[PDB]
Amino acid sequence: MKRNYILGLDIGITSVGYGIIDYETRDVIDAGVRLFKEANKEIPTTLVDDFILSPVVKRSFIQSIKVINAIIKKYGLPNDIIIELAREKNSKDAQKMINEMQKRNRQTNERIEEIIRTTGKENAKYLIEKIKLHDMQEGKCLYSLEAIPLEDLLNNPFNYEVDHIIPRSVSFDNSFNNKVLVKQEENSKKGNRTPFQYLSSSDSKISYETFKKHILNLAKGKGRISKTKKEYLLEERDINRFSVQKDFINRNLVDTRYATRGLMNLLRSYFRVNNLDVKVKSINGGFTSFLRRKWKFKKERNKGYKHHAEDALIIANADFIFKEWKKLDKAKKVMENQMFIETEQEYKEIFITPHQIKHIKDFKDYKYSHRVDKKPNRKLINDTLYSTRKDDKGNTRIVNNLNGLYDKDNDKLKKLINKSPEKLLMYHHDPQTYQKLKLIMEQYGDEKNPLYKYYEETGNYLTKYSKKDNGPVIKKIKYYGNKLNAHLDITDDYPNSRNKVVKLSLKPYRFDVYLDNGVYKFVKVNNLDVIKKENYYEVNSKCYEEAKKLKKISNQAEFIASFYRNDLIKINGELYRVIGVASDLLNAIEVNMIDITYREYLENMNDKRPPRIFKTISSKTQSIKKYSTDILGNLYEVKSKKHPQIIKKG
RNA sequence: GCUUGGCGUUUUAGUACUCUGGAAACAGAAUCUACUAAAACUUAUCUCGUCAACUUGUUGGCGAGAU
DNA sequence: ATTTGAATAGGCAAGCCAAGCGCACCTAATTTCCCG
DNA sequence: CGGGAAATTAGGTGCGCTTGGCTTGCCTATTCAAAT
Repeated sequence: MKRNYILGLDIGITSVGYGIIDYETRDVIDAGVRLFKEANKEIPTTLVDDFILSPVVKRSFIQSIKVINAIIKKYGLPNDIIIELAREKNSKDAQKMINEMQKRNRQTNERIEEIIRTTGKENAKYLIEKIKLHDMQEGKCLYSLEAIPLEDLLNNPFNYEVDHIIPRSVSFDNSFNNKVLVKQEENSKKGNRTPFQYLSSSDSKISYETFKKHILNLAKGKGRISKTKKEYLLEERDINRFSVQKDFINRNLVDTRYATRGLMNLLRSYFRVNNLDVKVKSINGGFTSFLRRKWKFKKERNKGYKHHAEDALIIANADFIFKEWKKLDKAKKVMENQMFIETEQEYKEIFITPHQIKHIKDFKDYKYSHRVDKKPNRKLINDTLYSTRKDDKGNTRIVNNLNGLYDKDNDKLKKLINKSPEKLLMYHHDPQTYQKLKLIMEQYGDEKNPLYKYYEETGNYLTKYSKKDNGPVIKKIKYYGNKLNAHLDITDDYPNSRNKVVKLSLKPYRFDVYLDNGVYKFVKVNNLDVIKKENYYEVNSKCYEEAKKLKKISNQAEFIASFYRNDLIKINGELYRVIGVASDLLNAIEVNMIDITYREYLENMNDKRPPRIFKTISSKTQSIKKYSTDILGNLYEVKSKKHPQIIKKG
C-alpha cells in the first residue's frame, strides 16, 4: 500500500517474527510469525550459502529472506528494517543459556532469602539490584572507599544511589555491568563524567591511583568483578571523542556477532545495488529486554508464537525513537552504517512512551505461517523386530518381550498377569512354568514387582519348570501384544523361521480424503508405500488400491485433498494444522493449534488434559476443507487436483 | 567401500528343558525358557500457460491469476 | 427396540535431545628455597 | 634479610555416560447417540 511503514524482525532458531507499523503515527498495521523445524526482482537465498554458518542459523536466514520478500510484495518497500538475532546459536546453546540465566536467577534470589531473614525488613525485596551491587564491591562505595553497613542501606535508601559507571547518555548501556552502588553526594559530584575524569578532578575524596589499585585487587581472586565492568571502571579515554562514543554505541546498540554482521551486509548490499532507500539496522538482544522492563511488558515466551511477533513490534517502535529525537541522530547514523543528551532526566524522557505500547499489547490480528514437509521421511519404520503368533480366536498378534524382570519399580508383568494372563505365550506353551510364576505373583502381590521380592528374600532367579531342577533362569518373558494390522514382513531373511518376523510403526507420508456418497473417508499412504527410483519417489499402486479396499472407498468417490505434516485443515468449521495420521484403522488424524502449541495453550490456562488434539473422520463429519497460508500467515481456502498424486520428483 | 567386537532385538542348527511311543539306546511331536555357533540392523494450495523428467497422464520447476 | 460406530482420555514404545554427576587433565596462586 | 622463580597442591574445566521429558504413531477400553 501507498502508506509508509517500519518492519521489525525477531529472527530465531525455529521462528522469524515480523511486525509492521505506520511510519507517521506508530499504529500497528500487521504482525505475524513464520515457524519451521530447527535444521539439526526480490532478495535471493543463494547469498546465505556464500558465507559459512551453522545449519541452524543458515535455515533461519533463508526463512527470514522469504518473509522480507513477502512483506515487500504485499506492502511495498519499507522505510526502515530493524532486526534482532536471538542470543543462542543452536537449541543446545539456547538451553545452556536459559540454564545459566536460571542459575543466575537462583543466585540472585538465594541472596534475597538470607538477608530478609537476617535484617527483617520488607522494602529489601523491592530493592532488587541495590542488594547485589553490595556483594560485588565488597561492602564499599567505589568512588569514596567508605564502608556500607547492610542495615544502613535499608535505613537510608536515599543517601545511596545506583550510578552508571559510563553515563547512559553516551554508552546506551543499562546492564548490571554498567552499574555501581555509590553515595548520593558522590553521584551528584561525578555528574556526566567517568570515574577517571571525576577522580582526576579537585572534587574527589580519593586519587584515581588508589581507586585503580582497589579495582585491580577486586578483579582477581574471590568476590570477582566482570571483565566488562572492570573495563568501564578503568575507562581512561576521552568520553567526548566521537571514536570512543562510536565504540560504546557499537558495543551496546549495534550487534557484534559474525552471523548478525553477515546478515545485515547481505541486506544492505542488496538495497544499495538496486537503489532502494531502505535503512537496515540491528539492536542488541539485551536492549529489547530493557524496553520490556521499562514499558512493563513481561516476556512470556509461553504466550504462543506471538511473543516473537510482539518482540518485532517493540523493535520497530525503538526505530521510531531513533528517528523522532534529534539528540539520537548520531546513534541513528551509526546504526545505518552511514559514512561521516546532557542529563539523566533528559535521557529518561526520550524513551518514555505510554501510549502506543497499549496498541501493541491490546493488538489482536496476528498471523502464523507453519512450513510444510513433503519429503518422504528417511525413517521408514521402527527398527525393532517382533515375532508373531495366532491366539485362541485366530488373531495374529505381535510378540513383545518383558525385560528387566528383577527391578525394584517395574509393574509391567504384575499388571499383565492380573488383566490378561492369556497374553503370555508361556500360558499356552509352558503351563507348568506359568503355574510356577503365578504362585510368586500371589505370594508377593502387595509390592510393585513380586519377582524383586523373590530375588531379595530367597536370593535366586526364577527358573523354567524341570523334572530334575535344572531348568534355565528366566531373563525375558514373551507375551502377545497388539493385534497385528499394518506391518512390514521380513521373515524371508530368517530361513525356516516357524513364526512370522515383522517390523511396526509404518511411518506416515500423508493422508488422502475422499467424499463417498455423502460420507468423508481417508487413505493413509506409508513411507514404506513410497519407493525411490532414479530421480523420483513413487507411491506403490497395488498397496494404494488395497488400502482403499480396506476403507471401502468406491470407484465413484470424489477425492477432496491430501494432507501432509503442518498442512491446514478446517474440520466442521474449525481450523487446525495437521501433525499426521493417529490411526488409519480408527480413522483419526492428529492436529494442533496455529497461534500456540496446544501444550502451551493448556499450560497458560492451567488445564490438565492430554496436550494433543485428535479429529475422527466419519459419517458425523459435515465438511472437510483444505486451507493454505502464504509465508506471512494470510489464510486461503484451497481446492485439490482431480486425483491423488503417485510420483514425487521432489 | 571393508573388517572386528561388547551390549540389545529376531531366527535357525545342535544340546539342555516339557509331552507321547520305548527296559534302555533312539525316533516323533511341541517350540515355550536357556547355553554354544552363524547371518542382518529445497518445497504453502488450486487453476491455466510453458518447459523437462518418464510413469504418457501424471509430476516437478518457472510465470500469471485466484484463493 | 438393540447393535454398531464416534469422540476423547490414558498408556505404551521408539527415537532423540539435553542436563547433571563423576573422573581425569589443565592452569594459576601460594609457600618454600636459593641468591643478591 | 627480602624478592623472584620453580614445584606442589587445590580448584576449575571438558569429555563421556545415563535418565527423564518431548514428539509422534497407534491400540485398547469406556461411554453416549444414531441406524437396521
